Amino acid sequence: MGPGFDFAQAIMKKNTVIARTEKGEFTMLGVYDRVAVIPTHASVGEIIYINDVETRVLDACALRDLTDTNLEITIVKLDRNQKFRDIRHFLPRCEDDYNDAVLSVHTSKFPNMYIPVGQVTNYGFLNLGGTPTHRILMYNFPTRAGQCGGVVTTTGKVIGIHVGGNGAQGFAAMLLHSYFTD
Ligand SMILES: O=C(c1cn[nH]c1)N1CCCC1
Repeated sequence: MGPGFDFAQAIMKKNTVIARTEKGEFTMLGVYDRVAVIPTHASVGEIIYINDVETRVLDACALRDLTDTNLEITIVKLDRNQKFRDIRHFLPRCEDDYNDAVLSVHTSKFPNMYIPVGQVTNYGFLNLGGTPTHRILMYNFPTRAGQCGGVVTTTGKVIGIHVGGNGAQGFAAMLLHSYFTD
């Protein structure tokens, strides 16, 4: 509808796949080469389905901060025959608050879904499903089951992936440039 949705659409059309684990179907953001991200609660194993194709997980990693606190981001390297467009230059370098964000989802259940969630707070600490979690972004939209892994963007920035909600608010794990240095 506007330049927010334009940038979100550009990310969804080239940098997302549908990831299936034993814990369900997730939006999965591809970042560069064969490297993607997913919520740690997806419980990635040795094998994952990518757009309904059986794919070996060459490597995977559940990120924690230097206080050894959950970040709820898993970085996955896929045994896939094709690279993602490199979008690392759209990742923020520091923790921040944002205005006018869009949460975008693409699954079997929720194809081509875009939600204007408005103002994003650097919330910090959240007890997420009973797990102490750091670097949480908060937005005042009543998000629901099926949106986890959803991509949170502003015009020109990919800032996080959706990892939970409480019925009134939605929560995203930050994406930082420093997670994907090579
Ligand atoms: O930490 C990383 C990573 C992030 N950006 N590049 C590589 N990985 C661990 C699982 C496979 C990739």
